[PDB]
Amino acid sequence: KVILKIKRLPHAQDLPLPSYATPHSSGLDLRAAIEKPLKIKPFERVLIPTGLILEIPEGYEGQVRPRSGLAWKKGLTVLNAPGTIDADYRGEVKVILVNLGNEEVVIERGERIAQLVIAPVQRVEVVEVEVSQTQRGE
Amino acid sequence: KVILKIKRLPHAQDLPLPSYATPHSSGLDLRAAIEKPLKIKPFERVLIPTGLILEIPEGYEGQVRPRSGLAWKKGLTVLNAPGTIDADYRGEVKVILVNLGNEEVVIERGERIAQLVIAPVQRVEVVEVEEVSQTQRGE
Amino acid sequence: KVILKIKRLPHAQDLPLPSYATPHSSGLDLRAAIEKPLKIKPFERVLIPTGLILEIPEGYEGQVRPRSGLAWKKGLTVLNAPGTIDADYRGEVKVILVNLGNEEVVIERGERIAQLVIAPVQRVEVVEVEEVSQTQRGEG
Ligand SMILES: O=c1ccn([C@H]2C[C@H](O)[C@@H](COP(=O)(O)O)O2)c(=O)[nH]1
Ligand SMILES: O=c1ccn([C@H]2C[C@H](O)[C@@H](COP(=O)(O)O)O2)c(=O)[nH]1
Ligand SMILES: O=c1ccn([C@H]2C[C@H](O)[C@@H](COP(=O)(O)O)O2)c(=O)[nH]1
Ligand SMILES: [Mg+2]
Ligand SMILES: [Mg+2]
Repeated sequence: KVILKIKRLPHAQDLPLPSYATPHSSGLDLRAAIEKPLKIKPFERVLIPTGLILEIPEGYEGQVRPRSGLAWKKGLTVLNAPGTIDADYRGEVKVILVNLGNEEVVIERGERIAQLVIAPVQRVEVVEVEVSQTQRGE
Repeated sequence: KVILKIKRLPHAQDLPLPSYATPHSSGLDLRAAIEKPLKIKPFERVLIPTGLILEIPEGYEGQVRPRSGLAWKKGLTVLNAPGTIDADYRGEVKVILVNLGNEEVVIERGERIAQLVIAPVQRVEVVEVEEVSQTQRGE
Repeated sequence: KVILKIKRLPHAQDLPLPSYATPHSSGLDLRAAIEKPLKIKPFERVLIPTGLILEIPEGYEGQVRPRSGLAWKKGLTVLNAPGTIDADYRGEVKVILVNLGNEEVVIERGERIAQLVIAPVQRVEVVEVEEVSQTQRGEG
């Protein structure tokens, strides 16, 4: 099985480890490692720190995906979804939440704001050609 | 060879089954299983039912992705894209469309509003460490 | 061995070929093969040509993913992210940008606007059933 090393920064010690809700969940939940609650006005973005520093193994990546509950109930989503967490990233993972609703939103301390999904990547060799004909065409 | 079991709810029994458009398309067509045409004002979001209950096989997941056509022509996109459909999900798959254009948009009966891509997802074993490896890109 | 084949058009012959910024980078750089800068009005979308024509291997696909820096510093993103590039696509790949910030953005010619990630896609056979297996998650 693939192992995922996670190191909890000072502002993520009291919060629980990212875990799977169900034995067939696709991703681990990400929490807002914030001090005081955060107020997100409509139509602007906010950089929320998670307090996690991960070692994603070779051949795999991390994807910061939105939470379906926060998206429908409050109009909140991850701006750059799917956030590409490269396997060689050693800094603090951060989530860019943006409010596409027309009404104020508040994110509390330790609230699940996104989900990190670990998936295999295919690194391709790039060659320039001068392509095959298909039925889909252009 | 992998199979996908789909149960069509009564409001999706008349609509056609999800099918790959081309012999090498990546996703299935997701249709709005609604009776009346839906109007989405600018900056509005709607939860549209598909009438579909999926049996995504173990080791694979479902991703609700936006349509390139509706995105450019009208500004419609999936709010939680890529919408994660877990393998053990037995509920009715729903789609959250948001109108990020400047005009009102109408979603008609059984209209292609998203695409569902089946892709392999990797279950990992979470392990907490006190130090990570120093690496090229750094922070 | 996996191989991605790219045919470049005249308006994208001077840009560097899409490559990985780091040996462990997930996605290739996608650049705007345009002429003049782009007047990105807030809350407006645009269709940018890259000048690339790809031949993705069967069972694989390409994904247009937003850049993190452009999303935080200027509020730009790919509207249809992730942009599904089908394996049988033989046309020019285009990127749909959109401004979600409160300032106008200027897009330079050849500037990195998104990343292209190659990932394996699984073809599946749609067999309609009258019952799905019971799980612990249940009907969510
Ligand atoms: O939502 C996100 C997306 C990317 N990241 C990380 C993952 C990568 O190491 C960098 C991307 O830096 P770049 O200059 O865009 O290649 O940011 C993040 O922390 N949160
Ligand atoms: O756009 C979406 C995203 C998720 N779902 C389904 C698939 C997931 O297993 C359930 C539960 O979502 P959750 O991430 O646990 O809030 O919702 C959906 O029907 N449509
Ligand atoms: O962001 C994107 C998404 C799709 N495309 C292209 C490549 C895909 O094979 C086609 C899909 O177009 P469609 O008419 O939705 O099937 O569009 C693109 O150039 N940029
Ligand atoms: Mg098109
Ligand atoms: Mg950065």
